[PDB]
Parts: sequence; structure tokens; C-alpha cells
Amino acid sequence: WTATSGSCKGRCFELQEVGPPDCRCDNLCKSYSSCCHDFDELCLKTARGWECTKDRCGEVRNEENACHCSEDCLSRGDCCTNYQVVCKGESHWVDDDCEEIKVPECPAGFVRPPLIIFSVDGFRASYMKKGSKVMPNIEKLRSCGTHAPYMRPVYPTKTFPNLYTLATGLYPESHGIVGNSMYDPVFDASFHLRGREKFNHRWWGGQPLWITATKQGVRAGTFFWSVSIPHERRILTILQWLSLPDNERPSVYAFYSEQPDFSGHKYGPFGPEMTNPLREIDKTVGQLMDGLKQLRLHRCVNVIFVGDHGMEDVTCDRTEFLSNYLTNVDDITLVPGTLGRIRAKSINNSKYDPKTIIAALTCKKPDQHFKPYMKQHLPKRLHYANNRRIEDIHLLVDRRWHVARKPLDVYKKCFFQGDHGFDNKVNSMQTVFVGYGPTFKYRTKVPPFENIELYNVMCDLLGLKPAPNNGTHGSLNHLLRTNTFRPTMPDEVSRPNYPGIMYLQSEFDLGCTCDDKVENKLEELNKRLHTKGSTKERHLLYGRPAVLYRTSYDILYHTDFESGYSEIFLMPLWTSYTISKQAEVSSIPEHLTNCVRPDVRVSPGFSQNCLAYKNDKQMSYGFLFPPYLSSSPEAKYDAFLVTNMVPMYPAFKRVWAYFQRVLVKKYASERNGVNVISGPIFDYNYDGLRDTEDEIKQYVEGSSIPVPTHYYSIITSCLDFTQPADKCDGPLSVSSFILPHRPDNDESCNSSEDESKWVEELMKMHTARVRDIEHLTGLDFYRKTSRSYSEILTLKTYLHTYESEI
Ligand SMILES: *[C@@H]1O[C@H](CO)[C@@H](O[C@@H]2O[C@H](CO)[C@@H](O[C@@H]3O[C@H](CO[C@H]4O[C@H](CO)[C@@H](O)[C@H](O[C@H]5O[C@H](CO)[C@@H](O)[C@H](O)[C@@H]5O[C@H]5O[C@H](CO)[C@@H](O)[C@H](O)[C@@H]5O)[C@@H]4O)[C@@H](O)[C@H](O[C@H]4O[C@H](CO)[C@@H](O)[C@H](O)[C@@H]4O[C@H]4O[C@H](CO)[C@@H](O)[C@H](O)[C@@H]4O)[C@@H]3O)[C@H](O)[C@H]2NC(C)=O)[C@H](O)[C@H]1NC(C)=O
Ligand SMILES: Cc1cc(C)c(C(C)(C)CCOC(=O)C(C)(C)C)c(O)c1
Ligand SMILES: [Ca+2]
Ligand code: NA
Ligand code: NA
Ligand SMILES: [Zn+2]
Repeated sequence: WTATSGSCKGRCFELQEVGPPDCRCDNLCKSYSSCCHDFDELCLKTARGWECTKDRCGEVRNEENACHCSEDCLSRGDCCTNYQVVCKGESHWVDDDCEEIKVPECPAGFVRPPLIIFSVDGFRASYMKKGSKVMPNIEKLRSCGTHAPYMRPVYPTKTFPNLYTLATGLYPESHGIVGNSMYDPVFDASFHLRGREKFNHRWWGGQPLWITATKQGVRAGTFFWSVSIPHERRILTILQWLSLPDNERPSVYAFYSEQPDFSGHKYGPFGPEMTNPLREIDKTVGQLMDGLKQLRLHRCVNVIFVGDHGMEDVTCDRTEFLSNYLTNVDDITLVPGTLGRIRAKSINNSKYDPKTIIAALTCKKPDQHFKPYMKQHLPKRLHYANNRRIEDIHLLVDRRWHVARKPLDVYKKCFFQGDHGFDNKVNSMQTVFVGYGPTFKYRTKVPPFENIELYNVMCDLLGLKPAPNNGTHGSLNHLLRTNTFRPTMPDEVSRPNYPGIMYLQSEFDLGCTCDDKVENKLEELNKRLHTKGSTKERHLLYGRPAVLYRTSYDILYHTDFESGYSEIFLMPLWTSYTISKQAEVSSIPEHLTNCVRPDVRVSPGFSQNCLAYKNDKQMSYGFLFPPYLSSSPEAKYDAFLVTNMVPMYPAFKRVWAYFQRVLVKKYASERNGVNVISGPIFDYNYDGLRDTEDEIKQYVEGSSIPVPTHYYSIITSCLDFTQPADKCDGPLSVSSFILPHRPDNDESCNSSEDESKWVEELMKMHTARVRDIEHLTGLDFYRKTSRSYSEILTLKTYLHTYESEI
């Protein structure tokens, strides 16, 4: 109930929330069906439209009018945004040359540059170039301020997950808004775009920027707008708030536009109908900047122009139907469209089986346009598993397509030409970022980055301490003239042991054999020097990784590679090696096919054993430093040490062997050498974070050898590829992956073919940031370079996407 009989007089667009049942006068009262009886009359005036005309200049004030052109309007803060242009001879902001804003130029009483976030739904990144001719205000922001060529949304590339990620810095699995539609099995409640459940605060996790600001005494404008409030009124309300007395005035403001998404769904991303929505958004930017100019705030405010996601061409005819795969289609509930999520229709049905559903959906039709995954097997870069609202079965749908349960859902539940939601590396899903104002840089292009990083920067712009989030604070310092956040590298928690030769061969009873016993003064000294680290500068290029948790581990040096060997997990945490452009690939010699060698620096008790692999009929092993890339026949023996061995399913060894034997040398040829760091990952609870020893669900049969969920590699070279990776003077270039360690290659429909036709495709799908590997391993990389720390933070957030040019 709401007592709608109260009044909005003197309260229009009031900032504090009045609790039930008193009626409301704020931005969102319409959405809550709670506005006072007189809200439209007093607060949504429309008389005489939105623009001054020559004949209104100097007019006697009529409070009925939507905005004013009377001589008192500037003191009242309610002029039409074009007032000074029409009545006072001024220029539109867009017509002024851009001039660097070196310092804020703010009116007296302003404690900090205000932040205005101007958000656009469905604004695909390529609109900034493709629509530039019809968006002069936006083009001026972009060209004169700081801009990225695009900004990467979060998965799923839907509106509410992305808007809330912008506001919180968190992945959807952490903030809880994992889709526009959700079922939470603990609440037994459904969240939808339609209806009241979505208003319950229990859905909304983390801490959004307006709450961060408020808790730290920085006032925020009301954070969002009821859809029926016209854009012109939203801009006028923001400008009105900016004229409040100092003690009452917000420091952070948000505008949101439902366009171009609304038309893009109807017309497709480049429908000819799309020009007009782009012009109308540009005109709204122009109203804002003109309004700011009138208030003398156009060289004071920081403006962020940012979108939530792009828009792809999708039509009704490109729909896959689960009814063409499943016999039991009425026993499941599907959340449909550009992603699929499947769960049992009834919790009382004991004949629901997820394995049979996945199997029936796997590589069943030649051009099949979706792929099923259990959620833990989704690419780790999606960070889309650790929430009870994310169903165990997920369908990744190809761009341009939909999935639905049955055909009747598509015509009795056609018209649309655009949609979004797909994998957040897809080019059509990328969106926009421009920052303009005194705290942003001038005429500066920055590389693409992810929208999870912006919350920290918005906090930086407001002088706020961010709530804990998934950005990497400092990684976006290059967007900023001032207010940078200067992080310190985390402290190493565990220091390594450096074992020498401590064990004789016969102390080992590992069940391993090797044909290595065929036989000096200076030659033996030389190999003693390798074991003490004499080649470590060549193979450990950026320092050893720091271990940021408590554990017991050994550094092991070799001619061709260096490792940090865990005494607890019985394998390396990391193995580091450099491969020059000139390196040569060799075979594993016949007499060494099954060679595994005890490591006389590591006790039998802290070693793997070969008998466990013999007896585990599902599990084989591989090596982290590749035997194929040994520098000499003699150095090759080091690659068969038991301290370089890791458990690998035979299906995964197909993938791993091709990467090691073919791809590493390809990357070294293309990049002028590469440095590789490889290792295992254990994430059995799919939380994106390193497992402790007691979270491990699978061991090599009969042993304490834990089985990795994933294997990673970080592949670094010189950004200026005229310098070899091992003699690089400047910025670095990286690409990395986190490959699922699976017992089959059912993900790869073409896996019966030669690895050359499918392995690299698999690897590209599981591309990763160095930071993702950091979270999964408790390691900290790039500790010793000549590069600034914020630059290394940006390198660690880089994702190699393999999409062609935007
Ligand atoms: C991205 O960044 C985010 C933010 O930094 C990272 O998420 C953090 O990671 C931590 C580890 O996973 C996690 O820490 C836990 O917090 C528990 C208290 O949680 C509440 O309080 C906080 C603070 O206000 C709040 O933010 C939380 O919000 C979560 O839960 C609510 C529901 O109440 C949701 O609305 C909200 O969206 C969010 O859910 C998300 O996180 C939870 C986990 O908290 C997931 O389950 C969800 O799926 C979703 O992802 C909460 O309101 C605290 O109790 C935990 O402590 C346990 O474990 C530690 C281990 O150190 C142990 O010491 C304790 O004994 C304790 O164990 C006991 O509980 C166990 C579980 O029941 C039990 O088995 C034991 O036997 C014990 O009884 C723990 O500290 C932190 O909450 C989240 N924060 C957020 C916002 O998500 C994220 O990791 C980053 N991602 C990556 C990849 O880097
Ligand atoms: C301060 C501030 C900051 C940010 C980032 C926004 C945006 C633009 C992104 C929108 C957030 O809306 C959400 O989160 C929903 C709850 C509506 C899904 C805002 O309104 C206000
Ligand atoms: Ca984990
Ligand atoms: Na085996
Ligand atoms: Na396959
Ligand atoms: Zn949309």
C-alpha cells in the first residue's frame, strides 16, 4: 500500500527515499507504483517542449513550462539547455574547439570534480566509427578525451548483469545477477524483468557505487530512472541537482538510455532504422554538455560515456530446438535465447539425469549452433559457475543464433532482428568507453579493457575506497591524468628451498625405469653450474613467481628450464623456460619413450611414482617442460625427471603434446622467441580460486598425487618483435590459456581428426588473462621486470581474443 494522497510540491526528484506508505517523488517512483498523486503535474512538465526559441528569450517566468528562457532561469538552475545559445549569443559545446583540461576549472564551493556516468544500452563498439558522422557530440568526447577502441562486457552479455557489473566491479557469479531471468533454489524464488521480485534486495550482492559513495559521505544522485521519464527531463534533473547548495549537491550522477538497444532488437545492429536512435542519443549528449557549459561546469565534471554490451544480427529462423535432440524435452526447464540454462522441471523426478542430457546435446548435428557444458567446464575466462542461480547445464550458443525448447516457444510465446547475450569475447558484443574531463587524459587512446575494471576508477575519481571487487586496481592508471592508485606488489608469503643433491638412486622405489646409464672434468663442472642456476637468466626472464600462500616448495634448476616444485602437491606449481626463434624441435628418442628418472634433489617421500600411473587405467602422464624442445641430447634427460611429470588423461595428452611439439615452436617463430610458464590448476569447487589440499576430489589411483582440473601456460615475448624475447628493452606482449584437463575431447566435435584441425581452436576458446591464472594458483608473476608496476597490471589483465579486427 501507498498513501498516494501526499504531495510532490517542493519535492520533485527528491534525493532521499521516503519509505512506505508515504508517497514518493523520486526518479524511480513510477517503477514502484508509488508516486504522489501530483507527480506528473508538478514534476513531469512538458509545456512548450525542451528548447528555447528567439521569442521566449527574456520571457516572464511561467512555472508550467518544461524548462525556462526567462532572465532568472540561470539563478534558478532550470533553463532549457540551449538557453545561452539562443538567447545570449553563446556557441553549442560541440562547436567549440577542444582545449586541454589540465586542471579542474570548477565554480567556488565544488570540493571535487563531479562524476557523470552517461550509459547507453546496446551501444555496440563499432558504432563509434560507423556512426561518427551522425554523432558529433559523442565524436568530440571520444576524440578530445580518453577512449578505448572497445570495452569488453561480462558474460552473459545481457543488460542487468552488465549494468550491475559496471556498478560493482564484480563478475555476475559474485554479484548474483547471473541473467535477466533467474531461479534461486534456496529462496525458491524467480527473478524476472517483469514484476516485483526483482525489487527485493536479496538478489543484489556486492556493493554498488552509489552505496560505496554514500557510506563514505559522498552524495549520489538517484541511481536509475523509470523508463517513462523522457531523456530531456533526466538531463534537466541532473543539471538541476548540480545547482543545489554545496552541502546538498551530489558528487556522482547517472544518466541511462534504453537506446540504441530498443531499436537494435527490432532492426538489427546496422538496420537503416538505427541512424535515428544514434542521432537522438547524440542530441541528448549535446543537451548535457550545453547544460554543463551554461553552469560553467564543462571543464570541471568528469563524464564517462559507457555501454553495457553490443548487438548481433539474430532472426527467428536461426533457432535450434532442444525438441530435435532430447527424447525427454518436457522433463526439463530451459532458460532460452542467446545462452541456455537447463535444470530438471521437477525436483521429485528421480529419472532426471544430467549426463544423458549433455550426451544427447553433444555433437549430434554437423553444423550444430550451440555447445553444451557442465558449468565447471565452461572457459574459465567467463567466470560463470560459482553461483547456485547458475544451472549446472549450460549451452554456449553461437553468435547469430538462439536456442529454444520447442518451436511453439518461438511463435506462440517473426519480428526481431537483433539480440545479445553471447560469449563476451564476440566482436559484436563489445561496447564503448570514453572518459572526458580534467581527471582523464587528453586525446589519448587506451587499449581495450574489461568493464569489471571501471568501478575502481570511478572510486578513484570520487576519492572513494572501493569495496572488494574483481578489477585489478591500478591496471587502468594509464586512462588518468591524476588520482592514480599506486599499488604495491603483494608480499611473498612462502620462501623456496634450494635443494642440492641429497639422495642416492637406490633410495627410490618408484617403479620407474630409464635407459640413462651410459657414460668429463670441465663438462661435469658445466652441468653442475646448470643445476645451481647458471642458465636461470635465460629461462626465468621476469623473476620467479611469488607464492602468496603458506606452502613448502623447492626451486629446481636445469639447463633448459626452472621450476617451483611443490612438496605438498608432488608436482611443479610453475615451470619456466625460454624458446628462441632459432630453437629446434627434436623427437623423444626411442630408448627414452617410457623414461622417468628419480630426482636426487627431492626425497622419495615427496616424489610421484610410476607404479601409480601403471595401475590407474584411466590416467597417464605428461611433462611440463617439453622433451621435444631440449637444447641437446644430454639436456633432454632432465625433461624426464619425476619432478617434471604431471598426471594427464590420454585424451588430454593429445592436446598437450601438440601444444608442446608444434605450437610452442610456432609461437617462437612468430614472436621472435617466447618465454613459457606452464603448470597445473586445481579448482574442484569452480570458484576461480586456488584449491587447498583438502578440496581435491580426485587423485591418481592409490596415491596422494592430486589430479589438476586445468593446465595453464603464460607465453610472453617482446611487444617490439624486432627484439628477441630474451633481450627485450620495452613493453611485453602476452597470451595465455587455462585448458580444462578432461578425460575426453567431447568439447571438440572434430577431435577424431589430426590435432592440426582442432587443438589450436580449443586453446583459443580457453584463452585467459594472467590475472585469472593468478587467482587460480596463488602465484604472482612478472615480479622483476624493468617496467612500471601499473603497466605490468595492465599486461596481467590482457586477454588475447583471436577475434579479427573490430
Ligand atoms: C571477485 O571478487 C569477489 C569480492 O572480493 C570475491 O568474492 C569473495 O570471495 C570470498 C571467497 O569465496 C568470500 O569470502 C567468504 O565470505 C563469507 C561471508 O559472506 C557474506 O559476507 C560478505 C561481506 O559483506 C558478502 O559480500 C557476501 O555476499 C555473498 O553472498 C550473498 C548471499 O548472502 C550474495 O548476495 C552475494 O552476491 C555474495 O555471493 C557470492 O559469494 C558467496 C560466498 O560468500 C558464494 O557462495 C555465491 O555463490 C556468490 O559467488 C556474504 O553475504 C564467509 O563466511 C566465508 O568464510 C568461510 O570460509 C572461510 C575460508 O577462509 C573460513 O575461514 C570460514 O570458516 C568460513 O567457513 C564456514 O563456512 C563454510 C561455507 O558455509 C563451511 O563449509 C565451513 O565449514 C564454515 O562454517 C568467506 O570469507 C566473499 O564473501 C566473496 N565476496 C563476494 C562479494 O562475492 C571473488 O572471489 C572474486 N573472484 C575471483 C575469481 O577472484
Ligand atoms: C552511481 C551509478 C553507477 C553506475 C555504474 C550506474 C549504471 C549506469 C551502470 C547503471 C547501474 O544499474 C544497475 O546496476 C541496475 C541495478 C539498474 C541493474 C548507475 O546508474 C549509477
Ligand atoms: Ca577453488
Ligand atoms: Na595409467
Ligand atoms: Na570430440
Ligand atoms: Zn537488449
